[PDB]
Amino acid sequence: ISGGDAIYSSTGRCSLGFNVRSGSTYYFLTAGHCTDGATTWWANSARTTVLGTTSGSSFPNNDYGIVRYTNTTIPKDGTVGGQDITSAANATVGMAVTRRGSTTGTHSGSVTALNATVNYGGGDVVYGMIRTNVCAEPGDSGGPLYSGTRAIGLTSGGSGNCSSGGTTFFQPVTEALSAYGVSVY
Ligand SMILES: N[C@@H](Cc1ccc(O)cc1)C(=O)O
Ligand SMILES: [Cl-]
Ligand SMILES: [Cl-]
Ligand SMILES: [Cl-]
Ligand SMILES: [Cl-]
Repeated sequence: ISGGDAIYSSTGRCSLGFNVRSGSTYYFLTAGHCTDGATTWWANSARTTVLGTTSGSSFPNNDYGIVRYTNTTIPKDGTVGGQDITSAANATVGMAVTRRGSTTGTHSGSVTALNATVNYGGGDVVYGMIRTNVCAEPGDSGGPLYSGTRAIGLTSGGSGNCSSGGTTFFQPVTEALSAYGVSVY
């Protein structure tokens, strides 16, 4: 399993963001709105291949969370599909970026603003977000935003779709890495 692949909680489907670790303890990052209220995560819709257990969630304000792997045999590739990931970096305005998710696959675009605020309603306001003209659809949440070998963001939300076009906001991944003291590999 790698960044962008489907992940299933007790209630629905999101996307794996990045595989990360502290030492030989492996985890993955995803969206906080996906980890909120979740316990176990599975790799398949039939919920027979366990991945692991929710181990942190920050949503709203931020939108990141972390899952501790309990499945010792599944491959945990330090990649986003075929893209090798080696480090994390921060977005800049105008930067070419790529998202991968489990609903719509791989889509590219550009960063249009930094430090964006998104009000999802119901008190769920998030701050500090990377705004882009990349599209996304439900189920893509949590998936990676990257540029080359650099991990940049986690899919939070937005408007539109991949057929007609859209606007998507991403949580900076560096914040999540620092909050938990974990690293991409
Ligand atoms: N909110 C979706 C992600 C999303 C992104 C952009 C959109 O236009 C719509 C949905 C997730 O929880 O799975
Ligand atoms: Cl599904
Ligand atoms: Cl380490
Ligand atoms: Cl391993
Ligand atoms: Cl690179």
